[PDB]
Amino acid sequence: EKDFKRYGDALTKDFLNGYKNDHAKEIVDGFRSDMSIKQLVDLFVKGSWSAEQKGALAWEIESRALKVTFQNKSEKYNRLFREIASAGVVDAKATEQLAPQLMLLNLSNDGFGGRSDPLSKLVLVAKQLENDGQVGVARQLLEKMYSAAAVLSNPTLYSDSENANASKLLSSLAAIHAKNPMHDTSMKVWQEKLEGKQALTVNGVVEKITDASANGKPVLLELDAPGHAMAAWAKGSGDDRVYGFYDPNAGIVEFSSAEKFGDYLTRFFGKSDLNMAQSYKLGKNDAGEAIFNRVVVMDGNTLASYKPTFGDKTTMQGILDLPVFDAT
Repeated sequence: EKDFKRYGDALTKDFLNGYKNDHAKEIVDGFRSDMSIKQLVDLFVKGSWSAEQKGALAWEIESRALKVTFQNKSEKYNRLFREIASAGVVDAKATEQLAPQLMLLNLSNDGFGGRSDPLSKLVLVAKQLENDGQVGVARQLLEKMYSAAAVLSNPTLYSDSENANASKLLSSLAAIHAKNPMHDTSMKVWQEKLEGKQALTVNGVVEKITDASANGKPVLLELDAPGHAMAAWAKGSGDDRVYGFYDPNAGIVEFSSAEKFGDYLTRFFGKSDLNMAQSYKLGKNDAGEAIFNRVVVMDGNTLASYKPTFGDKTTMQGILDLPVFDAT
């Protein structure tokens, strides 16, 4: 552990700024969200970094440790239970169900991060299904993320099958990332790909979504920044027509007012308010306006039927119907 004592030594107003705001993805090339504390310490000393970048790696390390600090408050009961269960006679019904008083749920990591693309695509499938008459399917996906995290964080309170449900959810996301429907070799998931000289800005996206000519028909866009995927959609008819945005790092907004949808996206990406074009590092078209690298117009019925895992019937629609909790 010379790694750790060397981290120690080389350990400021840019630091604080890296720690809080300048997050490591985006500004520390080679940071991956699936990295352990051991691996992030490796990357810290191994490399040469600005005080911002150190700040950001420090947050990635310390945020992870914090989670465990809270988990370890259960450990003295865990340890007692294990000394007793695993000494002397065998008790097939020896069980503990821990009740921690604090739990830190971090959806950026322990296999919850790096999934903006699979989540975007799944939310789009959900919106197609909602367009077709189902209710609350995208919401129920996001809810399932929080529930799965709780389960994996505190497994002893949940059944075996619930622990396996939660894992299966995460491995479903990994599978979608592993075998992207955009780089496929059998079927076509999309209607079109707008990039290069047809690349859309935020305003174009606003228009492709709120266009009067699409009235009564779903519109299902994946929005790709350099390292990050988002979704937008329109669904329903007339008064029930709705326009929506989903950033995996933020949540979902919906409006029936096109103006309101347009102002949200404009102020979300633009420098007037949240400045997300810069912080997701969107490139610029010939006029200097922020564009997405790619906007994919999606065929919702065909994306709903896509199977991301070889030798497994589970479609995207199926992945949306995966439980975390055991059925009632």
